Amino acid sequence: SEIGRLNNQSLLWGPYRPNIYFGTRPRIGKSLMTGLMWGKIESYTDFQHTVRYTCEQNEGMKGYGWDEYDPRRGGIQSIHDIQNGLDITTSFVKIPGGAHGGSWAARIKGTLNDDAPKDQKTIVVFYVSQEGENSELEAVPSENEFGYEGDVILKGRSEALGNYKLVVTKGKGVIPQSDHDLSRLRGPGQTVVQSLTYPDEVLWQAKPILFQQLKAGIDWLVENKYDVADPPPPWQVYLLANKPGSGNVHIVQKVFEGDFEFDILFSSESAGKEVTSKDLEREVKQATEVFGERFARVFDLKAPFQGDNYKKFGKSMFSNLIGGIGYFYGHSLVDRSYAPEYDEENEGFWEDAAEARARHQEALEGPYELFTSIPSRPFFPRGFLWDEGFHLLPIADWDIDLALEIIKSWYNLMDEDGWIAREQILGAEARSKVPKEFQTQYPHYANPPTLFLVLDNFVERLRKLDETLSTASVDNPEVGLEYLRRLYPLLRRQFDWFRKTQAGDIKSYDREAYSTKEAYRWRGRTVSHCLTSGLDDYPRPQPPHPGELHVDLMSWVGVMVKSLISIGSLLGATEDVEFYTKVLDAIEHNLDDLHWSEKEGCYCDATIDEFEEHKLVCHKGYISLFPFLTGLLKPDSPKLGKLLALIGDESELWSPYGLRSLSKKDEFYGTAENYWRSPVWININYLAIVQLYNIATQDGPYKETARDLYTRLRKNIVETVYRNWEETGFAWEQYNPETGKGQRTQHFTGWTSLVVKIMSGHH
Ligand SMILES: CS(=O)(=O)c1cc(NCc2cccc(CN3C[C@H](O)[C@@H](O)[C@H](O)[C@H]3CO)c2)cc(-c2cccnn2)c1
Repeated sequence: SEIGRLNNQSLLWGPYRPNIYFGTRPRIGKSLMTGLMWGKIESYTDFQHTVRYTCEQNEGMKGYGWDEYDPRRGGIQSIHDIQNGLDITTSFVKIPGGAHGGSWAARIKGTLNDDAPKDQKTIVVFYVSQEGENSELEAVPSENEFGYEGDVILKGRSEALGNYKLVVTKGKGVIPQSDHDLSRLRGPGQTVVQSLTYPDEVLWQAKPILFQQLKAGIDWLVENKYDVADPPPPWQVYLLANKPGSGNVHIVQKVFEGDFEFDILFSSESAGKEVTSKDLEREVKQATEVFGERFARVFDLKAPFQGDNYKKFGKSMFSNLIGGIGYFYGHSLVDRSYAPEYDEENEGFWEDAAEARARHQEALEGPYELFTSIPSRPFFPRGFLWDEGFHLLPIADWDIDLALEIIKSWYNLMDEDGWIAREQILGAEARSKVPKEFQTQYPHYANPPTLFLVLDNFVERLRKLDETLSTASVDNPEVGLEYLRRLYPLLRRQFDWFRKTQAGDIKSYDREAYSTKEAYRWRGRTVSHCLTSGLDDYPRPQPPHPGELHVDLMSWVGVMVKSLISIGSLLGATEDVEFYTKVLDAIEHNLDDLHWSEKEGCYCDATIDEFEEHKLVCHKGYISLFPFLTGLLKPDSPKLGKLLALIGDESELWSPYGLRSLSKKDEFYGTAENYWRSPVWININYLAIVQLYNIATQDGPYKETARDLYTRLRKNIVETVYRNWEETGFAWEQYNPETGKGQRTQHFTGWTSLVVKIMSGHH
C-alpha cells in the first residue's frame, strides 16, 4: 500500500499530452491541463496557417522529440520547425513535496534559425484549462492598464490539487511596440491574458477557443473603424485585448521579435516553498545528470555499438519511447450488441458481420482512464494493446515500477468477460484524431497478449528516492508478489476469454490431433485482412472460413499459458498449474498436428477445403516462424533447425537489413498495400533476435548456427535503424528490405525503439 502511494505521488504530474507538442496534465480525469502554441505572423492572414499545437509530420517540420526523459524527473524536448523558422526547446522538471503530487516547472526557449528574418514576430500562447465542479482558477489582474509588464500569476484550487499557483514569467526577448492609434486602447504591445468559461467538456478544444477570441478581437477593430486605409500591424491585430479574471480557461499570450524564452512555474501550496526559475534551472541540470548515469547502467551498449554515435542514437530512441507516455481519460465507443453474426460461424461470415455493423448499435461508455506509452505522437497517439507489450520491454529495464503501473492501468480496462479493446480511444480529444468509422471497438476482437512478455521479464527479475521507487517491486519481493497476486485473476480471465471467444474448430471436420481442445482462429477477419492479429495484411487462407486455424494465435495462447504456470507457481495456485500444464502439453502437440508442414519445412495456418478437409496454407514469413518467435520450441528440436534454415535463407526472409515479413518467394510478396507482405518490422525482428540469443547461449545442435544468425541479425537491425535515424532524424514504422530505407510512418517510437535493448544485449 505504501509503495503504491509513493508511486502515485511520484508519477501524478507529467507532460502527459503526447498528442500535442507541449502540454501538461496530472493523472486525474477532470483537472488542470496546459498547452503551448506558437506561430510566426508575417501577414493579416497567415497565423491561422502557421500556428502549431497538435503534433503532425510534413515538409514544414524538420523533426522533434525528447532528447532525455524520465516521467519521474522530467526531460528536455527539442522542436525543429521549418515553417516557423524556429528551433524550440521545452524543458520540464518535477519537484516533489506536499500532499498533491508535488510541483513542476517548464522553460520554453525559441531561437530563430539562420533562414528566418531576424526581426520575425512570433506569437506564443500558453493555454490553461481546468475541469471540475467545485474548483476555481483566477488570473491576478495586472497593475498596468493594457496587460502585463512582468509575470502573470494564476491562483487556483481543486479537491485533487488543493491550492496552487501557476506563473508564466515575463521572459526574455524583444517585445514589438506599435505606434498606431490602436495602442491608445490596446496598449503598444505587452503580455495579455483572457479568462473565460466554457462547459467543461469542450475545454480541450484550445485552437478553436483561441481563434474565437482572436476573431472577436478583429470584429471589434472592424466595428471601431480600424480599416485598410490605416491598418494596425498584423501582430497587433492578433494580440488579444487583456481581460483577466476568473474562469475555467486562461489564455496567456506574448508576442516576441527575434529569440525568446519564458518559464512556467507550478507551485503546489501544500509543498510550502514556491518554485522559482532558479529552482527550474537547478532541477533541469540535476535531471540530466541522473538520466546520464541511469542510461549508462541500464542500457550499456555492447560491441559493435559502444561508440558515442550509437549512445546518442540509443538515448534518442529510448527518450522518444518513454517520453510518449500519456494519460488519457473519457468515454470509449463500443458495440455491445454481441450480434450473433459476430460469432462468425458460417462461410462468408464477413458479409454477415458487416450487416451487423451496419445496424450501428455502438454507444459511448465509461468513462475510462489509461496511462500508457504510444506508437506515434503525430499519427497514433493512444494505447494499442499488443504494441504496449513491446513498448514496455525497454521501459521495464529503465523503471520496472513504472512498467508495472502501465500494465495495471491496461488491465483495469478489462470487462467482466476478459476483453480489453485493442485500441483505446478515450474521450472527445482522443476521438478528434480518429475517423468515426474506425472508432468503434468490438468485444470479440482480440490482439496479441504481448503484455505477458513484460510480466515474464518481471517474474525472472523477481526470481533472481526516485532511484528507490523505480525498483521497489523487485527489491521488496512481497511487494512484487502482491502485485502478481492482484493481477493474476485478470490474467486468468483473459486466458479464459481467448479460449471462449477465439476457439477454432477441430470436431466439426475430418481433423485428427493429439488434443480435441487446442485450436484457435482470430475473429474479425475480412477477405484481405486480419487486423486483430496485428499483422494487418499478412496473407491468410482464402477465402476466410470458420474452419481456419491461425498458428500465431495458438502460439500466443502458448505464451500466456507459460506465464500463468510461472505466476500460478509463485502464488501456490497448485490446481491452476496442473490445468495449465495439460494445456501447454496439448498446444505443444497440436502445433505439430495442426500446423506443421513437413513438405514446406515450416508452420502454416490451416483451413478447410472445398471438400471439407483440413488443408495447410503456407506463406513463408513471420507467421511461419511463430512457435520459434514465442519461445515454444525445444533447443534441439529438428523443427527449430528447419526454421533456422528459413530465417537465414537470403532467397526467402534474410535481407541485409533484417528479416522480411514475407518471403521473396511467396506469391503475395510486395502485393496490394504491401504492409506486412515484405517490409522489415522491428518488433518481430526483436523476437527473433531474443530467441536466437537463447539458442546461442545453451548447449545444443544449433548453438553455433544461432550464434552466427544472432550476431548478424542484431547488427543488421541496429545498423538499419541507426543509418535511417542519422539520415532523417526519425524512427520509422518499417524498413525496405531492398533499399534499407525507412518507410511508412515517422516518429514510430513505437516498437522501433526496441533497438536500444537489442544494442544492450545480454538477454
Ligand atoms: C498506407 S498503409 O496501408 O501502410 C496504412 C495502414 C494503416 N492501418 C490502419 C492503422 C490504424 C491504427 C494504427 C496503425 C499502426 N499500426 C499498424 C500495425 O500493423 C499494428 O500491428 C499496430 O498495432 C498499429 C499500431 O502501431 C495502422 C494506417 C495508416 C494510417 C492511418 C491513419 C493515419 N495515418 N496512417 C496507413
